[PDB]
Amino acid sequence: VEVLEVKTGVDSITEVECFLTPEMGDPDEHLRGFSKSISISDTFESDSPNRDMLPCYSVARIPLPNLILMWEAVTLKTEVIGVTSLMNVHSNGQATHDNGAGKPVQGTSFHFFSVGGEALELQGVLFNYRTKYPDGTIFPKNATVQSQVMNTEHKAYLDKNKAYPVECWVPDPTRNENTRYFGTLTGGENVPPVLHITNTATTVLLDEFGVGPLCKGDNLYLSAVDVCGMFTNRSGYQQWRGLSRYFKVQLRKRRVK
Amino acid sequence: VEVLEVKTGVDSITEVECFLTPEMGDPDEHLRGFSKSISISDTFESDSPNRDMLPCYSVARIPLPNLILMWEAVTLKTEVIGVTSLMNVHSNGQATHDNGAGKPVQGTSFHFFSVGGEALELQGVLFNYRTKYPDGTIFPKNATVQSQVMNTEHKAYLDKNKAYPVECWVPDPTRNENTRYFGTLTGGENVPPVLHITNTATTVLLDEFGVGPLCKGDNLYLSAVDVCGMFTNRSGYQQWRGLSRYFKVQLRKRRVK
Amino acid sequence: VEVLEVKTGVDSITEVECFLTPEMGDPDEHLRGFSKSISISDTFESDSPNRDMLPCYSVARIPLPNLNILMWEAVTLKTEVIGVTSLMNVHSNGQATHDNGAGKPVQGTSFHFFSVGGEALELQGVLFNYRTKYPDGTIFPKNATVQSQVMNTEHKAYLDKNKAYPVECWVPDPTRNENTRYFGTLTGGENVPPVLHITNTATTVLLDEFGVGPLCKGDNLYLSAVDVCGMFTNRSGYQQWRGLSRYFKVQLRKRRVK
Amino acid sequence: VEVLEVKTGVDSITEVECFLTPEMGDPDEHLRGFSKSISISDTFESDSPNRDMLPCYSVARIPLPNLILMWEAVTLKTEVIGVTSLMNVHSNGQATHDNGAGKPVQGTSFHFFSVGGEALELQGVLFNYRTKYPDGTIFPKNATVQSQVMNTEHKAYLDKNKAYPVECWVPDPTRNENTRYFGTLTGGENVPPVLHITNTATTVLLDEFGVGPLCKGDNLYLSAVDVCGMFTNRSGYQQWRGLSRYFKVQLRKRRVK
Amino acid sequence: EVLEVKTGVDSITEVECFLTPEMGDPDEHLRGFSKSISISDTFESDSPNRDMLPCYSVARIPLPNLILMWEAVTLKTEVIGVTSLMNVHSNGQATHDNGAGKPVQGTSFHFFSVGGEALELQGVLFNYRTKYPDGTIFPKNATVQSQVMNTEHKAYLDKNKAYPVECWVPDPTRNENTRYFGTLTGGENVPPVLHITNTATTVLLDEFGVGPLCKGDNLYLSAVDVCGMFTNRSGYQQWRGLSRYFKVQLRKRRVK
Repeated sequence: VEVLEVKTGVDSITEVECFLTPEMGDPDEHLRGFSKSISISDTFESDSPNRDMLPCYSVARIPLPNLILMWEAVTLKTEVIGVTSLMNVHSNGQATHDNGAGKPVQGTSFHFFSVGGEALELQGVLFNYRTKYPDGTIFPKNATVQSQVMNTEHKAYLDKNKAYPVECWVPDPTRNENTRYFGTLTGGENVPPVLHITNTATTVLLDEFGVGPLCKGDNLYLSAVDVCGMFTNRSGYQQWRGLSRYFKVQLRKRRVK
Repeated sequence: VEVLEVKTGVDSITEVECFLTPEMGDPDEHLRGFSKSISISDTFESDSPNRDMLPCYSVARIPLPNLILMWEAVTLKTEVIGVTSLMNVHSNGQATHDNGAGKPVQGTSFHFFSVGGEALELQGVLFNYRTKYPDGTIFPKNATVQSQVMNTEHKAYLDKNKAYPVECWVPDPTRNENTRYFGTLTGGENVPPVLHITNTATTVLLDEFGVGPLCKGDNLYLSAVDVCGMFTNRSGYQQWRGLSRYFKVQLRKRRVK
Repeated sequence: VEVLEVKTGVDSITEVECFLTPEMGDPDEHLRGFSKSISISDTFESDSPNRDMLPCYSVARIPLPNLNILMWEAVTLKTEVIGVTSLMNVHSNGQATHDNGAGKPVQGTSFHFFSVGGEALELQGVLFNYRTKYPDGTIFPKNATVQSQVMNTEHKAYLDKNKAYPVECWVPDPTRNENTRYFGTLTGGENVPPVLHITNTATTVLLDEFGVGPLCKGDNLYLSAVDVCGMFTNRSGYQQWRGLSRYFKVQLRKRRVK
Repeated sequence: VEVLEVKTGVDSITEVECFLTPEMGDPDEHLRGFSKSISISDTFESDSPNRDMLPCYSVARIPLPNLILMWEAVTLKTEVIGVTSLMNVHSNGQATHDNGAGKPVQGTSFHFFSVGGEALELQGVLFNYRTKYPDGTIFPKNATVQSQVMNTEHKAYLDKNKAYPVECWVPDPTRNENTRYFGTLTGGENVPPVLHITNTATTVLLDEFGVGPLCKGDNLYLSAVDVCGMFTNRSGYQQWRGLSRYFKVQLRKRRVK
Repeated sequence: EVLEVKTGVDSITEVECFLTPEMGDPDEHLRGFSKSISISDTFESDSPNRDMLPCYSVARIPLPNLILMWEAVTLKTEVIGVTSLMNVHSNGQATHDNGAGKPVQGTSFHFFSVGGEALELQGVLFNYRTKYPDGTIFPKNATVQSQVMNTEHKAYLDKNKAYPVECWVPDPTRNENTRYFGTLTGGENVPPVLHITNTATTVLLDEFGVGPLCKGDNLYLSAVDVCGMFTNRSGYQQWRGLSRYFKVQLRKRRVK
């Protein structure tokens, strides 16, 4: 694909605005946004996580106005929605000490977002290659011990919700030329969430050539993970807690040959 | 609104200077700036926080000189007032160890401020959709399990003091075009307050087009939350502690069509 | 004050260099730089801290060469905390971190603050607990009410005396201080580690958005500081604030005003 | 060699893309990416770590198109592969409290990468000069007590994979004129991993004279260490855990005398 | 008076070297470590042994014989041997049952200076009644005012293994001809955070474009790199230090 000039005129720009809800596992009708309580297998060999215990990547395919011209994604505004909810330290929590408030959501977090002109490309990496992934999830197949470091057989597209567990897939750095992705994993059982909100921050999506993601077949792909940490119940059982992510993307028409 | 030229001359500028007091709950006549001690529900179903246990958003609607021209907010200086009061570790606190000083205010904090030409627009997000919020508060209504992640029915305006609880409302990123907002949630029961003060820092409120918040009906809206963390008393009970926030806003007259 | 041109020539510039010592309470003849051990009241209403237990703001009023009305304008500042390495003494009546271990170093809540102005720093009182009874010899918010816990505009003062204004009840008043530049950081928490940077290569410019620095009324420069580094914990677990001196070097130039 | 002009035009640029797998010790057929559990010696004199307990530097030598012209390395994109695998807190782990999730990978980390026109040059520094290093590793020889601080006899080239223990060797700052290297050691038993991923960040490899690494013999040398921390099993045994590193390097032909 | 920079081939030189740490070296096997730290019963009985006190390191480097003076312009510097702190298998105290050894952690001081003369020091004491040992150079005639500021305590960093870190800091009222940088990170659980790269340069020129000017053709390099404490199996703790690399570029400058 050869990239030519940007179109101008009022008609030449468009915006997409939406939110992606988290997919933390939702273990019952009351627990949307939470995983099932986390349990620990006795050995690597016996690791067989329940589906509702595994957070998944979120994805949305957004149809754009029908258009050779392509929509080019230029800027992104994004934020995590509902950061203050984590101030509820009075709901079935475990007191930090005698008479204390509830232990807040804390521990390992993964905050990730991407904007692309096609589905996010994934590479599988397993903590433990013998983990048995549950029916209903899409996971690295034919895993070997090399899957614990790098097995190039594990290639996928983020093309379905509630399907791709966070713990076994990452953005494939060898691909994704037509996507911009950003993530941070903060590990450790006591790490505190640090969540910033503002409507004043824009990320520019253009590459070093001044070209943003180009939307193949007039579709924009948005992906997210916002595992904020773990909620600890009074019993001490812990569940992942996630929040939704807002996206606002500006796009312009670009001619290509 | 189509935006035209800025008015110049001596008459063309004005200043708003004020402070917003925190609304932490004020459980008795000696505890302005604190919440009621936090207690924890037995279950998710039975979460029923009392009003004096819930910090709320602060808001001031400031009338501007009567003026088609509109006042445009251009710059902000802001500061948390009384940061050193958190050095009082000698006042019914809980000794950190035998013979030690009192445990200082620490734990989950939310520091938030916004400047707008109209009320801050809020989206509701609930940690637990089954929480019964108390009489005298304004809270997400007709909550469903989906309210734990994103229920678009929960839209409100920050239009009343000591009413909108921090934990169930955030700025609505889908709206707020005429407001600039900034916030940080730092979670974890042991996080240290880190509070900077200076009279040398200015925030510019202009958007990417060089336009600040435009004050409809000649009112400026200022909003804040400064939950600094929790105070732990001698018996281990914990209360939110908040502080006031200073605002100084420079405004100029702007013609609109 | 209408601010006119800057004077030039050899005679037109001057320097102020000094250190301000901390005022932590100094409970005896051997404990300069420390507070008395901290004790805790059993109720808010019985919080009666002793004077030697309360860190205070430090202030220095520095006479400048005597001076159409010309005023000395403060333009740049170099500053740093003096004696940072002293906190490496972990062998001196400290509480061992664990069996056979070294002494716990100074740590916990810090307040690091400095200001340069052409008049006394202006203060606003805010109280953690309005019923705290501050001791004789300190200058404290008077006629305190429960509103003093968040904002009571009656509590206005000038930082105009050393060893007198307790840190915990006063802050720079953001509604005033047009003729001062101030900078402070509170880091709270009992386990917080001191992070103290030193260098002779860092300068802070004191000019405001209009290119004007503090103008020294009556040819006096006002320097203020607090450097509570944390608490020292002794063998028995008693804790005392520990403070350090602060170095100031300020460059000034002559400025005509109308 | 005098460095002359860059060649421009059709085949004057080339690109190298690969991943380096971690060499953490791999104590059995199921544990690629992990070390053997760490044992502690009784005294300094008796320190004798087994080969499979010692992470090693990784290196790859990449042949470039055959070319006086030399390939010049100009830019690097790099990232750690499989960051999300650290969210597996459900297998063979040690609960962080009664009924809690498993303790995530945490503690001492070393993240390091280099790009050069020849092998990374190493200087040996030993924590304990009396450590008996195992057969099959390449370590500072003829160690003396000075080796604990600086013994200039300890020079090596990172010229073999799975051979040079991380704890024995650092990049030699007195050499490496023709390499760019970057590393961070984060110590402490409880430090949280903080791992950022993005395809939008580039490192420029040019020195202050605008010259990048020049590839002798048309070979590019890539080196890495990514010890992310330690995994703790149910019984408290701890093992280093490493992850692969992606490299994409852009190169240009440079004329030299 | 500082005049113009000399140019041409012969007008630049570079200095490269390492400074070894001076942590106390309590025996023939423990270079880079202090003696185990012990704690006095009271302030008035504080009497640290020599081998328990880390000291400032200093090197005076002779430059090519040259009024011209060598001017130090840039610096590249890093801590050498950062990865050695990954030895958690050597007589350490297990973090928990069956765990690895606790790594080096706790209070650190990382400091370096480049000057055209000895670094000037000001003394400040944690406890003025500390009895400092024979073989160290320490603030003399100490009073309670030495705990905050006693201008009597002035010295030059003119000897290795002599000036204890805890007694002395760079004197900010002097050092016109030196550039110095240091960070104290306190607290007993503080994790070392150590960066290495050959791509970072510090410019030594002041606001007037003038770097340290080397009196008598000597360059002065000083360092402290106390990385933290190593805890042994029995809980005893010792300071651990590491060497520091310096690369300095100098140019000939005419002075009056």
